[PDB]
Amino acid sequence: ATTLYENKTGTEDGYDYELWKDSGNTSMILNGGGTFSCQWSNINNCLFRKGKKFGGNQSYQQIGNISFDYGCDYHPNGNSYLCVYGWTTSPLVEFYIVDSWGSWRPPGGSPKGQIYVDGGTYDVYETTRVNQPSIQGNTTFQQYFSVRTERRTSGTINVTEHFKAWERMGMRMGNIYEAALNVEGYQSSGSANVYKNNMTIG
Repeated sequence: ATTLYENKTGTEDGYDYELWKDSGNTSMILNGGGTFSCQWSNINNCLFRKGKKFGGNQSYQQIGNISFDYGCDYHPNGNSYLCVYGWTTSPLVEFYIVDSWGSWRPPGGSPKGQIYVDGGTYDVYETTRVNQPSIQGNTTFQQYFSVRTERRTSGTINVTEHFKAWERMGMRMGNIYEAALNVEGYQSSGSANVYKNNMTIG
């Protein structure tokens, strides 16, 4: 219904959305609810997402179950990934549950372990980003990744279950800040239609 071509944040039907790129061509069609369609080309970095911020300072147990029931028509022509994306605070962690990717499988390096969630096996990774932009300014924070061992582009992502598995692997879970269904592109072109994105909370 509404198409965005330039960096913007906002809300639609209760969902926080963002289009961002540092340079290049981007189009994000806001299609209601959690749904959005995007196209990129000639970009360095871009992202497209719809999700929800939680507010306050509450743990995943306090919030209740967080899940995404999603479907994406996913056609990256180069580097890209399709994931649930979000942040915790106390401690500050940028987290990723990646179900598909383009030419490169993120994040690199070697996994801490593997977990089994929503019928799929996920490699688990932890990294540190030093003095990088974040939801709390330029600072140092951890990244948590679950990355599916084989690509898929529709199904349920039970975010809470990844949180619990990460905890069991020793990765500390603080208060949940936001979670969103997210398409990233890097030095590439592509399209991705998130035609279904039902976020459920509790």
